[PDB]
Amino acid sequence: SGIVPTLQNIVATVTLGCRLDLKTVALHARNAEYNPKRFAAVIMRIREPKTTALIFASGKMVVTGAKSEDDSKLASRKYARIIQKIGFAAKFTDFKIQNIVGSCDVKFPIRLEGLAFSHGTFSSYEPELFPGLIYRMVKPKIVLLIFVSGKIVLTGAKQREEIYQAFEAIYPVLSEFRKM
DNA sequence: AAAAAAAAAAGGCGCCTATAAAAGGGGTTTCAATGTATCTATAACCAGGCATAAGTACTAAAGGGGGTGGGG
Repeated sequence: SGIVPTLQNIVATVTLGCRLDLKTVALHARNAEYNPKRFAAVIMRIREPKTTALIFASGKMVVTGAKSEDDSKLASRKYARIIQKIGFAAKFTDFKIQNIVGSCDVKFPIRLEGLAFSHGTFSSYEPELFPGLIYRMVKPKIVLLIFVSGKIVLTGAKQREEIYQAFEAIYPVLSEFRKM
């Protein structure tokens, strides 16, 4: 294909192994918002790497927004370090990436309804609901959002390799339905 | 002809849909079986009204004997 999808977002979970007083975290950490009435967790953001963590009373958290596996682990470590610095027996445990999202640009337009009619068992296209075509790939198990513009969204991957393999697999069919 | 107010219309801003994966708590809202006062059909209750059977007293009858008084 000659193109390599760009990783745009990585979601990871981390068990800090120790109960937390969310009310206290929200009070001593900067850039933290806590509104239990709507979500039972403290939302905290940091600038390097630019990410957002969801911290729970159970001591477990979700780190989002990271653009690489390293930034994800690194950011996760900083959040844990803050929880500690606040006064908890937090530890960096069970780090695990749960989802990777990537995007592409094949540069050419795509006749989506032709692609949907051709691959009916994998794609759901109804512009009324959503402008992009939803392609549910089997191997690897990656969901793609194909747009008329040639823009491609790939998600559902746990290894960055799946995004790459998903894109290579779809390129031929994308090319086949190129508007030209 | 002119100024004036009222109206429709535009452009811009913001947020929504479908995509994605994954760690603990507390909220309101709807629905479960199990019961008072009142309902239903039943069962059972009194007093009042008409017909049949049992007991009543009543009048009803006929049959005779005995004793006393009067007459011959």
